[PDB]
Amino acid sequence: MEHVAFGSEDIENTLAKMDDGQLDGLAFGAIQLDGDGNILQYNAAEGDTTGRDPKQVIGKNFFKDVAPCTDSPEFYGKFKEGVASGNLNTMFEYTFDYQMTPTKVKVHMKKALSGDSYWVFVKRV
Ligand SMILES: *C(=O)/C=C/c1ccc(O)cc1
Repeated sequence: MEHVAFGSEDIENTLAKMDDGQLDGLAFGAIQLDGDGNILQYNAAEGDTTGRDPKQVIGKNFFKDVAPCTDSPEFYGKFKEGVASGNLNTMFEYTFDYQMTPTKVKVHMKKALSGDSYWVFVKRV
């Protein structure tokens, strides 16, 4: 396991340019999205939490097809506000319930250092 904590102040630096295998070593779920919500990276911890196959979701749109329960002001709305300003950094609890047992989580979305890239981190509560 990579020694990185959820919510760490410099998480975007420690995860900067991490390959898919390194991301698979985290204690929490980690998704990377482009500014439209298309999935660029998706780690093993997230797949174990949600049931999605980390290999199959790459290239799908998170808000339109994988996670319609997040297509709301409280998730997607906050995401796109932070994309537009270039300073996305919000941590909030949420329930994931599309074609799955409703699963309550803490979400941390934060701008990544790479261009047109935004992290969504997820742990259970
Ligand atoms: C609501 O539809 C949430 C779905 C979901 C959240 C997070 C994932 O990694 C996959 C699906």
